[PDB]
Amino acid sequence: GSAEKRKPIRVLSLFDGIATGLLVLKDLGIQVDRYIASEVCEDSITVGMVRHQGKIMYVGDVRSVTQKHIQEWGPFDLVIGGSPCNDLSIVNPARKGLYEGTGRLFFEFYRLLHDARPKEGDDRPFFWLFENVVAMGVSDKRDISRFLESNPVMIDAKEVSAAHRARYFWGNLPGMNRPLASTVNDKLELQECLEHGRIAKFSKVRTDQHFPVFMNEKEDILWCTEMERVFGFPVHYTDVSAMSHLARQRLLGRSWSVPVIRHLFAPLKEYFACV
Amino acid sequence: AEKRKPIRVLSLFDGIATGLLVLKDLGIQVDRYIASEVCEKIMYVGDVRSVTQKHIQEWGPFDLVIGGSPGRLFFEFYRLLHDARPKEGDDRPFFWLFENVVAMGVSDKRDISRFLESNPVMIARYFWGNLPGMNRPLWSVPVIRHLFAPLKEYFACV
Amino acid sequence: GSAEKRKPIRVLSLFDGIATGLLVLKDLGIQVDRYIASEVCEDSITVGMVRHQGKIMYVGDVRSVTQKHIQEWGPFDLVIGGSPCNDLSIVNPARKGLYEGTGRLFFEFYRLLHDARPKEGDDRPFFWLFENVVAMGVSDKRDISRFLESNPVMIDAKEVSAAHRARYFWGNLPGMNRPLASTVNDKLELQECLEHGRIAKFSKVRTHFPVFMNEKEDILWCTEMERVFGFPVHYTDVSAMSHLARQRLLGRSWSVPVIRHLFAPLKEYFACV
Amino acid sequence: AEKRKPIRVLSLFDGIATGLLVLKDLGIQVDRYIASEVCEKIMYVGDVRSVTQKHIQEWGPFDLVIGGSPGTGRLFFEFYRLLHDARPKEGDDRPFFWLFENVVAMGVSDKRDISRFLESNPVMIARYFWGNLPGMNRPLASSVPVIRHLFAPLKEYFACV
Ligand SMILES: Nc1ncnc2c1ncn2[C@@H]1O[C@H](CSCC[C@H](N)C(=O)O)[C@@H](O)[C@H]1O
Ligand SMILES: Nc1ncnc2c1ncn2[C@@H]1O[C@H](CSCC[C@H](N)C(=O)O)[C@@H](O)[C@H]1O
Repeated sequence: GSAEKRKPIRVLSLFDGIATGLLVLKDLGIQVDRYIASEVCEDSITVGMVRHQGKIMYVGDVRSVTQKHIQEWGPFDLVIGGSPCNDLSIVNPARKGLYEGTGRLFFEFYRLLHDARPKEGDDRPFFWLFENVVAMGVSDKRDISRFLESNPVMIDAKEVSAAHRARYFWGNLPGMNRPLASTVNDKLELQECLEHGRIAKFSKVRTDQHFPVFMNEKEDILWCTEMERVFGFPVHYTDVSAMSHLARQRLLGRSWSVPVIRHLFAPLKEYFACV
Repeated sequence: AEKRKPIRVLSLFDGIATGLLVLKDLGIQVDRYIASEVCEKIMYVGDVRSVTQKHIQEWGPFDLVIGGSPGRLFFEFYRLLHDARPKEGDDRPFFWLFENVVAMGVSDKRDISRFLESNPVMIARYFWGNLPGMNRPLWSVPVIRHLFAPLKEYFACV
Repeated sequence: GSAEKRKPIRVLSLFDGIATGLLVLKDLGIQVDRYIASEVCEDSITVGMVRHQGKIMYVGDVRSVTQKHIQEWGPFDLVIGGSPCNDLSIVNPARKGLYEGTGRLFFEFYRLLHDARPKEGDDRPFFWLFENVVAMGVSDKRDISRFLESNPVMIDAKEVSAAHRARYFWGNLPGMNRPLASTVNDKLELQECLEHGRIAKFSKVRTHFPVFMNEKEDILWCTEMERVFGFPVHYTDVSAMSHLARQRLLGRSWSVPVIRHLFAPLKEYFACV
Repeated sequence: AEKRKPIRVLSLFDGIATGLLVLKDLGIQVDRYIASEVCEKIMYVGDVRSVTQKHIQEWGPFDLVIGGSPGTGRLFFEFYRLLHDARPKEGDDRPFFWLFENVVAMGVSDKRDISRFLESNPVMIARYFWGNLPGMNRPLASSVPVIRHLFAPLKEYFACV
């Protein structure tokens, strides 16, 4: 209840991927003091390095970040993260679960978040966000909710984009469960995402025996630019680092839906400096 | 502090009474001993999945936190440790021990050493702890008694 | 010496590649009535089909085009073409020469050009351009010059870009040998073509590892190659192609500033936006 | 179309004056015979590489253009350039004939390419003969006396001695 000039936001982003968080914060006009990202995939690091002009400070493997590092690099105002899901998804019959394999990476989040939260008696605003898949074991979801002391919000990107993408979002961001706004920028239909001379079989996309686009006489799969449009990224956002079409598709498949993250981040504008 | 007081214990150990047995074996007074298990006033509280941070607050404060088995149980132990730790600025004594078998994934051993900021005592079993003497560089009852011996210099003995 | 309203240009482009000719004509402001392209590579066809929004009329293999087709699809004001060079380059030791292999594709050009030439007594302006590599056999170059009744102009894209690319241009375009203009859009240095956080080892790429990033040395990216050859960034980011496929398409292409230099005097002959 | 005049010939045939011998064999008057070879008023003019459109224009007009030999691409494409340079311009309905011989042993792609460029299907005889003389009109496929039989219709278009 006291007055002070609003300051730019300080972000710790774990499992950053293609820097969707920084992109969304920039798109909202929120000034970013600093943006520390933990990421191991070199292609994703190159995407974030190029597209944001060396602003991101990369720190490598999340398991190489100590509590002392969080204290010395901080304070942080926002801690975001979406850990790998291959060992959480029920589609994988070889899944090792939340506690083994790559699932236990979640606990790294749980670790660093606890290292990053303000000490008791510090009333400064502090927000965090953890994302993962809906198609996980019920026990895994219960245990994540237990460790994070929060029940998740289910958001499907199909409501504000042309992609079937239901995800769980744990966090304390203001108004996470509030209804999503369908604006004019939203490309609700797959047809709006296709390149010239292509027709969409379906209205929305799924994560076989389906080539979701027709071109002239032939069937065809989605292109990376059209997938970027589907996921809400700028066109040619992932056109860096000389990677194959399949690697680019992999990167886009693991990412966050840009409009969903924009919806989740929008209330931050009333807490931090805005350009 | 102002005098030695009896110890208060939180046990996620495999075996609800190993810690209380060792403590009474060392002659250390016990003001509280709360036992929980992983599954799939001394009191048993059942599944650790039912123990919230609020429960740890209400039942606490705790002076000792023990866990393990002679694994996923480590992360539940770590959660209870975080929930029972004294807040920053509280210099009151607080100790913990986690035991497991040496026959574990090398990745698992490294992960536990990282999370606990401590290297294990090799004895065959691995014992992580912050008791004096468990500082290391880079049944199971009598060994835990030997490791717990420094607790006699921090809490009231009868 | 007579008056008439300037009309949009009608183009026949053989071995069109990624439609560099249409791109250059649009960039000069020249209105394009029609653009008929012969091309067989489906990646290139998709590039030109998307980047120009179905304006290009594709006709497939150049060998499937007859004289009747040229008459019926025409008249044409500009006939351009750059035939495959892998059987003309002395770099290739398995080259079959101008008269065999893919070299003889040149004669298809020679054929269709003669089918598109205005008949005697037709004073209408008519222009043509044929392109190929300098590193060809001297006999093959002599033979091309004899068949086309023209001597080639040597233009190296290194003068208006960051790429070593010397090519022979036969044609009757006005002032092909005139000096090239180095403008402000021209990125003469490889450094000006790199993405953020990369340093250029050399001033002009000669297509080793041409760039440095952080601590590792690296090769050129496709967007950087696009900047090097004068194309818009992400011009070839279509059709789900591997990095080698994009590299292939860009390596066979024309240098955009060079084609702009060659096409610019056409503005005094056809309708301009 | 006033009256029959002696024939004028341009020969890129491998085997000089073969066409002249065949024309004399058929009793056709010859007003001009220009002969050239590919290498690597009856004249031999040497390398076809030295013959230009202007030379064809000045030595012409020509009524008959012959080429071939009893890779195959170079010979045919030189013959093709000469055929193009000597052809009557559009609107000139004067008689103009050509013949190209090659061996049957050739790449199928070569045969299809020659048939495409000449807009004619070959007469098989073993050798291949493309031409526009009456009788060499063929549908789609699935020693000088040969040229004598092929050239027989020429004595109905040009003056005979
Ligand atoms: N040990 C580790 N430390 C840091 N990042 C890791 C990691 N193991 C996997 N990752 C990364 O975590 C990411 C999870 S997918 C999340 C991507 C991100 N939310 C986006 O929108 O782009 C993957 O990109 C993977 O490369
Ligand atoms: N038989 C044929 N008919 C038509 N095009 C052919 C062909 N054989 C090869 N080509 C095409 O001819 C092109 C020669 S490279 C010329 C590319 C073009 N000048 C550009 O700037 O993009 C290649 O793209 C190749 O695909």
